[PDB]
Amino acid sequence: LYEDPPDQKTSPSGKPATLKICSWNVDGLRAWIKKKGLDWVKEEAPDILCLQETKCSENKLPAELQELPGLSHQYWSAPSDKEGYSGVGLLSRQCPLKVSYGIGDEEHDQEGRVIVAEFDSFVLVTAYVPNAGRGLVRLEYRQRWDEAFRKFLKGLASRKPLVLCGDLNVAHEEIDLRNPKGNKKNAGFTPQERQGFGELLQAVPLADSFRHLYPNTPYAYTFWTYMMNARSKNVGWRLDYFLLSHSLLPALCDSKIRSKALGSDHCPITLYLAL
Ligand SMILES: [Mg+2]
Repeated sequence: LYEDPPDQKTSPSGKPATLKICSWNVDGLRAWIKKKGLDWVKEEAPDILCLQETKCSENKLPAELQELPGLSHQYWSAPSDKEGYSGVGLLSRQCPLKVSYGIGDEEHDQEGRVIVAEFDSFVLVTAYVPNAGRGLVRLEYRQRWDEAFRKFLKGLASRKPLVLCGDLNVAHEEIDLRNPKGNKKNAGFTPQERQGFGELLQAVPLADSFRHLYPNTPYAYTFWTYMMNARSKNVGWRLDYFLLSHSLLPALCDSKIRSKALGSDHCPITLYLAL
């Protein structure tokens, strides 16, 4: 149902891509490593790799990671005492000017969900947004997270062009999932989460890189439940995004969905910028 087109490696002005960013919700760093996740990273060779749902504390990291050639500057965030839950990682070829953790709000900074890495010409944010939960029991909290995260990113974008990547835990529009009808009362497709995502795009402001380039392309998903043969049937959701400041749109080469890369219940996404 979906074939990601070939990589467009030049900006519209003809400038070659100089920066390749890869984002991937790994569904547990060790589970991902066993399913050959690293091998794929080596073939992809990104300049920056953002990982979500590492489920790993910084003191219990797999030794195979620090070894990664060309991704030697590594930063991790996990819940302090809570093992096997949430966790994000940012691995970079080049050293960032500054790395920070969280969104500057105590209530929202306890689950190791955000890493901010400032570079010379942009700020990179990687996030694992909180799921609205089974039966939507964490939806009110999710709406408070949405508001604090929008405010935080608006503050960052005012200082430097912003690239936000990661698992944002929302399929924005009906085109973003296989079954919009059956999912309006489920986490990831509630009107509340959809509205929050629309407000993030308008308030920062940010542009959805994949949708900017491919506005009518259906069946392009980044997550399929491990249950009910969803990935073989392409019953998926586009939960993973690259969101860019409008000033970075002339640097945008391509925004890829690496549908065939195995290793997780999510597939990786890749961004090419001519910075
Ligand atoms: Mg998971």
